Amino acid sequence: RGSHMEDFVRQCFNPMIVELAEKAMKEYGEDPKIETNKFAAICTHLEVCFMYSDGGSKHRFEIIEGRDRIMAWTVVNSICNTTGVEKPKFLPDLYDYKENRFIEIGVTRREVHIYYLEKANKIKSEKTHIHIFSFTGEEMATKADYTLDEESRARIKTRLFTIRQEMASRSLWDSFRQSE
Amino acid sequence: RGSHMEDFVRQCFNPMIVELAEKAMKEYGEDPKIETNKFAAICTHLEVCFMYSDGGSKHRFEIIEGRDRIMAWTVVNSICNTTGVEKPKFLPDLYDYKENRFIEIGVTRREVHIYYLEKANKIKSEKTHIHIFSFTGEEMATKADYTLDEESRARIKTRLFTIRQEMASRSLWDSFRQSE
Amino acid sequence: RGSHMEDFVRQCFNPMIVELAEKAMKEYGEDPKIETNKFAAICTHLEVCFMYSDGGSKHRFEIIEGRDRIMAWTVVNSICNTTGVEKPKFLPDLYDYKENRFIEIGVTRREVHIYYLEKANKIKSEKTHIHIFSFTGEEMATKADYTLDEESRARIKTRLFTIRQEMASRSLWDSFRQSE
Amino acid sequence: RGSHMEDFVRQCFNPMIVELAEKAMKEYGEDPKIETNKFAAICTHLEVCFMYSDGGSKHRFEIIEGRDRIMAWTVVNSICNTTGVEKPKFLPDLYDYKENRFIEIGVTRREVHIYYLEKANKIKSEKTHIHIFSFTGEEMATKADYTLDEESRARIKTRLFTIRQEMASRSLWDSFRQSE
Amino acid sequence: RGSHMEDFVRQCFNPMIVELAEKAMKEYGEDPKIETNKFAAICTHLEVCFMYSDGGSKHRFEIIEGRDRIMAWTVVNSICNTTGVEKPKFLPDLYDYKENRFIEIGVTRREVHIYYLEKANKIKSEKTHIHIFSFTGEEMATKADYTLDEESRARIKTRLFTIRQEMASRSLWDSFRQSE
Amino acid sequence: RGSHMEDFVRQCFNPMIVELAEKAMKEYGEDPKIETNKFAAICTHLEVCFMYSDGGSKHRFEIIEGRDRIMAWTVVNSICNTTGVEKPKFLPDLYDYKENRFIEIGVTRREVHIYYLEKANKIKSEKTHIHIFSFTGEEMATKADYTLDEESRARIKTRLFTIRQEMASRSLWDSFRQSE
Amino acid sequence: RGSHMEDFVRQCFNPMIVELAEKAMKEYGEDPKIETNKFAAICTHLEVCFMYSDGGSKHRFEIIEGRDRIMAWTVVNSICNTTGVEKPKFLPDLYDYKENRFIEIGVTRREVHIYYLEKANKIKSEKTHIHIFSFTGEEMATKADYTLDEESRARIKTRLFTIRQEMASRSLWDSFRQSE
Amino acid sequence: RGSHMEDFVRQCFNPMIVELAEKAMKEYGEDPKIETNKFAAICTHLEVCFMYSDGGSKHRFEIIEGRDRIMAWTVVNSICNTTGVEKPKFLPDLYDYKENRFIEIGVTRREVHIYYLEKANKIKSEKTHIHIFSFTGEEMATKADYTLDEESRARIKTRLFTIRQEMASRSLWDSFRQSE
Ligand SMILES: COc1cc(CCNC(=O)c2[nH]c(-c3c(F)cccc3F)nc(=O)c2O)ccc1O
Ligand SMILES: COc1cc(CCNC(=O)c2[nH]c(-c3c(F)cccc3F)nc(=O)c2O)ccc1O
Ligand SMILES: COc1cc(CCNC(=O)c2[nH]c(-c3c(F)cccc3F)nc(=O)c2O)ccc1O
Ligand SMILES: COc1cc(CCNC(=O)c2[nH]c(-c3c(F)cccc3F)nc(=O)c2O)ccc1O
Ligand SMILES: COc1cc(CCNC(=O)c2[nH]c(-c3c(F)cccc3F)nc(=O)c2O)ccc1O
Ligand SMILES: COc1cc(CCNC(=O)c2[nH]c(-c3c(F)cccc3F)nc(=O)c2O)ccc1O
Ligand SMILES: COc1cc(CCNC(=O)c2[nH]c(-c3c(F)cccc3F)nc(=O)c2O)ccc1O
Ligand SMILES: [Mn+2]
Ligand SMILES: [Mn+2]
Ligand SMILES: [Mn+2]
Ligand SMILES: [Mn+2]
Ligand SMILES: [Mn+2]
Ligand SMILES: [Mn+2]
Ligand SMILES: [Mn+2]
Ligand SMILES: [Mn+2]
Ligand SMILES: [Mn+2]
Ligand SMILES: [Mn+2]
Ligand SMILES: [Mn+2]
Ligand SMILES: [Mn+2]
Ligand SMILES: [Mn+2]
Ligand SMILES: [Mn+2]
Repeated sequence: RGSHMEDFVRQCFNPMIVELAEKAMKEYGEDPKIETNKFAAICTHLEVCFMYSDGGSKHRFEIIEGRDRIMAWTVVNSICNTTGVEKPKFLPDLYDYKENRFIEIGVTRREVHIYYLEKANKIKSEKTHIHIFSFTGEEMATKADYTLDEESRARIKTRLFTIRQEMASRSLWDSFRQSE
Repeated sequence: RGSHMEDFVRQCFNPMIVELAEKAMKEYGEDPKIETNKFAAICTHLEVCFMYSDGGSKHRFEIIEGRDRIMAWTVVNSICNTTGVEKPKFLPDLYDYKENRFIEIGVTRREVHIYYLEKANKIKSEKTHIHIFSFTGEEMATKADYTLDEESRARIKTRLFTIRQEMASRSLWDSFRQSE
Repeated sequence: RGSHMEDFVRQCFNPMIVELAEKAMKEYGEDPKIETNKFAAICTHLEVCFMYSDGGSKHRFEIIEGRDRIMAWTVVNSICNTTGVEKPKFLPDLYDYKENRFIEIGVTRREVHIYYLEKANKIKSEKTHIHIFSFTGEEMATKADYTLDEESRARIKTRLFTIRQEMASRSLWDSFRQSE
Repeated sequence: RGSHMEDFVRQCFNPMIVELAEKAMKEYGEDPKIETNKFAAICTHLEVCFMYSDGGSKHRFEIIEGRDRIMAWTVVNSICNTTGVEKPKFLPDLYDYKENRFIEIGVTRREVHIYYLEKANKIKSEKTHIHIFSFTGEEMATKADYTLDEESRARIKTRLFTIRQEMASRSLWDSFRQSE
Repeated sequence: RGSHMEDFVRQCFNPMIVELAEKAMKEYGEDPKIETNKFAAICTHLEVCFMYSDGGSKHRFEIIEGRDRIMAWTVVNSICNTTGVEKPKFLPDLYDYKENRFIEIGVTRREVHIYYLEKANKIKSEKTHIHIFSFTGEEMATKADYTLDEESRARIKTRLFTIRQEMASRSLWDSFRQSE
Repeated sequence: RGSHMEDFVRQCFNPMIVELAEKAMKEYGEDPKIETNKFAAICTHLEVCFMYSDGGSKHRFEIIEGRDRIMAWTVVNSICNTTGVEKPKFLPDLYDYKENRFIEIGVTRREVHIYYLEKANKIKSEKTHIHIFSFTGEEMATKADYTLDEESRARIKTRLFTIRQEMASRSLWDSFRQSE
Repeated sequence: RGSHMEDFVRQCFNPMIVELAEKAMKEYGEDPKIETNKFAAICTHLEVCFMYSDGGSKHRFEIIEGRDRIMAWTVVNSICNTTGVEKPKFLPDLYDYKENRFIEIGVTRREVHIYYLEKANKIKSEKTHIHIFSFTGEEMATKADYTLDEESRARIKTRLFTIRQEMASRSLWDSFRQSE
Repeated sequence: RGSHMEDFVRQCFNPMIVELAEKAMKEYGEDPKIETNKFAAICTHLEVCFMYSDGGSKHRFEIIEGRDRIMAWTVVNSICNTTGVEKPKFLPDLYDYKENRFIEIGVTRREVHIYYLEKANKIKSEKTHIHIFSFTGEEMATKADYTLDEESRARIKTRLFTIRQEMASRSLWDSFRQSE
């Protein structure tokens, strides 16, 4: 399956992020060589989660996304059993040691408005914080609490718009947008 | 001596921490292949001491634990002979340059209450600060002065509860708990 | 699933071999955390294939085992389309540039006699060379042509018997033997 | 073309900075082996841009200089399309996430006065911030807003005067000064 | 210029080979982003030259291809001025210290027959040895002297056919073949 | 010249510090194999200078000690020609970009009182700041301005007393003390 | 215990060899800080064993010396159980895959004559090969079969005489010689 | 002393060879910044000695050149005291374990004829082998025994002629030739 999207994903994202998105997709019964648009989505969501944890302090964030299903749930139990936050129903992306809450990071191709509502209806735990990023440069967080400073968030938006530009340069953006 | 506990310890802790706990046990006439529960304890105590010094400033802590007996006592003399703190009777774990005191780090499987009293009766030097961590997520420090920020301490509790979970997953926690 | 076998496999084989055996099992719908005996078999077979290619000359062997299914078949086509050997029905392990033939490497827990016959009935291509190794130290190759020198083969047998010893030391050999 | 200036440039600046200045010159139809004085200028301007971004915070600056023409313009579009700053007519050197503006870094051999006016007449976008450095130790920024702290700027002036000293020691400064 | 061929070239060949082919093309006034088929050809020819020198002894071959124009001609002069071979009119790829002759390596998409004749008419120096490789697996050398052993040459043919397969998988082979 | 002191110096200080002290001594016509006590002094003074610059900010200090005579004077000229401080008569150890002054670091075996007076009479430039450290743990700076925080200075005193302890353990301290 | 011999051993032998000799001595109830002459002997014997295995082919030798007691005996069992050689009574140093025999390497300070007889009376297994080296440059092997080529053995003798020279330069050779 | 020759030497030879030639010159009371032609000679002679030892077998040559005066004489004593060759009056460059003799490597700018006679009159030990290389490509060894194979020697001549070309390109060859 010689897909242009797959070759672009492998040259756009670092090898370690590509390997993690490939392990995550294969675990859930998805083929990155065939589900090439979703392949680009898992990498993008992974990178955003990594830059997000790169903002703030060194011991500030515990990274849940990127681990295997069993170990990610193991760290979630340890965080709940030492701090006291309720165990979320769905796997979140990070945990904020500064604010004592889980973070669900979203990357959308539509307006940040519908996606957050979609993620807020899924997350029954009202404690879990939600932060949505768009490929257009718009963002949206729970209670207008954007956690990070403006410049760590600005770096993420700039990166998201560069991925869009490179996709549109290869005529792959249109399929990517009409795929979410 | 093919012990499950030993194989789990070697895959749970980093090689450098394993090598240090092995050198420390052999020096005191203990075999890590036979004293496998204590082997897990020396590694756990070592890691906690390392994360503890990772909190705070770069030049903040002097690490006493993890060295050989003679060199650890050499650094203790140098700290006493330049700052003026009294020479402790027993080897401590760290020295706080910010607060000018030695720190005795404890990791217990019972309630933090009995362990601290056990360590407070041993440490005749009332100057030495005591900080106890539990596998349940509870902590306890001298004069309620927990030295580090809440999040550096939270990371240690989360790690301690993950070690417990992995031990219980392998049916090794019960023997570990009824061993201290 | 806290399995002693899994923890022993991760400490017995190098991380890169473990990662390859995990990718290979997951691709064929197998869980290394549950199929722990087979997990030890894929690692052992992988290592033997790597030591086998380490024998002989630098450009002598092309390693087919250890790649993903599609790329392994891609290299097989390239070898057939430049040398002229017939395309094998099943994926082999190596290709010998010195002798111009594919090699099927076997690692068995029974007598090398039954396993080779089992592999000779499967391999319809009589051109493909077969080389069987046992955990007891016995070996068996097609037409008594053992390809490598005696000492490269001796190193593989010694390694296979060390894996057996470590397994029996942990009381895991009996389950491993009655599992093939 | 055995030029003393070229050999001094290769031993004065790090290899990565030399490689970038060589790629930048060749793209614009310039030969570093013949345009040896300009070769020293591109390296010097590159280093100053790198030390400038080394000042301040980790996520503070986005480095535009040093990339190829197409990618540098790609990051500029992403910054404009997520923050809202106007697209500059000419390629700048950095973007300040803290102050939300592009920075044009200048390194001159004359008085900082004429060079800034020369760069202020070229930059039609009044939003773009201008910061000029001289080989004599003088500096000059837009609205007297020097962005960085005094010591990050002091390190750049010291480096610029060391390059001058090494050039004059090799009797290459006079040609370099009468070349801008 | 979002070209599928360019993204495939960057993921097919190692970064160091890609960087060398990019420097070589830009020097001769060629854009790898636009001349994407030739971009794949320079990388392929470079790799073949590197594997070719990897065959034989350690001090056997002097690599001429891959250097800048001036330095490649400098090494050619040094080889002629110490051994005595005539200075070739055109830049060759290697020099054989074992056989005391220059080697011109060719990689063609047509039959090895026409390409060698094309290269034999260009190379006036009858001393220079010619070795042609095809993407089909055929090879052809001067005086039937193929220099290397069969297996070093076999590895090159296998690699050439894998590049073809990956190109055809992405529907890029047809344009590549009808481009030489 | 098999000196115990030389073998202890090579095992006490890191190789890079040893190499710098050896280059510095040989430049001034001193043999580290014969002047073994001074060899220990140059290493100790070098390390203290390096830990001192490790305190404070990243761009805070410019390290003058440890360079060759000509380059150290080159950086001194650049600092004077961009900030405006007077050119010191003797080579200092550091420059403070935060406080805009040169620092002369001293390590003595007698009382800090006589050494500073000895260094204050030599340094005609009253602008240059003086900071003296002793092997007993006492320190002494110009105008009681100790530049660094207490804990960066405490780390230096602890290290100095450990060097003393290791020297006295090998019966080399007495010769070292009666040598300054 | 500030011993000159210990400081010389740490600067004469590489850190990895020093760490192995320290682990070996501590396991057998010996202190390298007190048994400093034997400390030099374990390092010397270890290095000679490593250079010896460095001679010959890559897969030629299996290194038994340098492992912990249990694992060294594990590899010995695997070699006996795959080749068929009798299990030696005492732990040897190497195994020769080329000649199918164990090797006992000796390093002596007396004449090679008495030491070999001392080692030949201990080794009941007449199959085990014995190879003795002296600090004077003399060697002595079983059946005059010196296994390695003359130059690999010559390198070992040269190294042994350099260790002697450095010891005598520090006036430590006399104690070392009158210690075996 | 801004010398073109010094800047060319630092960019022509690797940093490790430059550092060794600088240590060797300073030991004998020579300044590489002033004796720039000799600086180029020590580097060239060092490199040739290193390529020469790179030819042949791995354990074949013992490198005497490049060490400090005392250690080089220490290895010479060890070689004489284990093999039996007479102690040379002057420090040689290598020792051949294959042929059991010392090698004096020469690099000359005149005809190899006069230089060898100059070196043969100095070397009283007729046992020491002499091998002379010229910048023109001519070589000359004792008893026509050139030790290495033709291609290892050819690589050295090619390198020597490239150094000449780069020197003449910078107009530094004429001074270098009229300096020996
Ligand atoms: C079941 O879904 C899949 C999840 C994964 C790994 C990511 N794990 C998440 O939990 C997750 N997934 C998504 C998401 C999605 F919900 C739909 C489409 C694309 C996405 F990236 N957005 C998030 O923010 C987030 O945290 C791999 C394969 C899967 O099929
Ligand atoms: C003598 O005891 C031993 C100590 C060590 C190394 C640790 N050195 C300590 O000083 C230390 N030991 C312990 C501790 C304990 F007291 C009992 C059981 C397990 C422990 F980890 N807790 C600490 O907090 C602490 O600082 C190795 C082997 C020993 O037998
Ligand atoms: C479908 O089988 C599986 C194969 C693999 C990867 C190995 N690929 C092989 O082709 C292969 N497999 C086996 C083998 C086997 F046939 C049965 C049990 C265990 C084995 F290791 N022996 C070989 O020699 C060999 O080359 C992963 C998971 C699979 O389920
Ligand atoms: C077209 O000009 C060239 C630019 C470059 C790369 C640098 N890209 C810039 O945009 C740039 N150039 C300059 C500059 C200049 F304007 C004149 C002379 C020397 C200079 F360094 N100063 C800056 O501050 C700056 O940002 C390479 C080759 C070129 O010919
Ligand atoms: C001429 O003196 C020598 C200096 C050096 C390099 C150190 N360069 C200094 O300038 C310096 N020297 C000293 C010092 C001293 F003055 C006497 C004895 C020992 C010392 F370390 N203390 C400092 O604080 C300081 O900065 C190498 C060899 C020399 O003979
Ligand atoms: C029990 O002896 C000890 C052995 C070791 C590790 C070495 N293991 C050996 O088996 C060995 N020991 C010796 C040897 C000796 F026999 C006496 C004195 C010094 C020696 F190096 N020579 C060999 O050749 C050899 O192979 C560590 C501490 C020990 O006390
Ligand atoms: C005393 O001479 C010096 C030697 C050295 C280090 C090299 N050690 C040698 O022994 C040596 N020197 C020379 C040589 C020479 F004899 C004259 C001029 C240039 C040379 F490279 N050619 C050799 O082949 C050789 O082995 C450094 C500085 C010295 O002044
Ligand atoms: Mn998620
Ligand atoms: Mn998410
Ligand atoms: Mn402790
Ligand atoms: Mn403790
Ligand atoms: Mn297979
Ligand atoms: Mn197989
Ligand atoms: Mn610019
Ligand atoms: Mn600029
Ligand atoms: Mn060609
Ligand atoms: Mn100084
Ligand atoms: Mn000083
Ligand atoms: Mn032995
Ligand atoms: Mn010499
Ligand atoms: Mn010589």
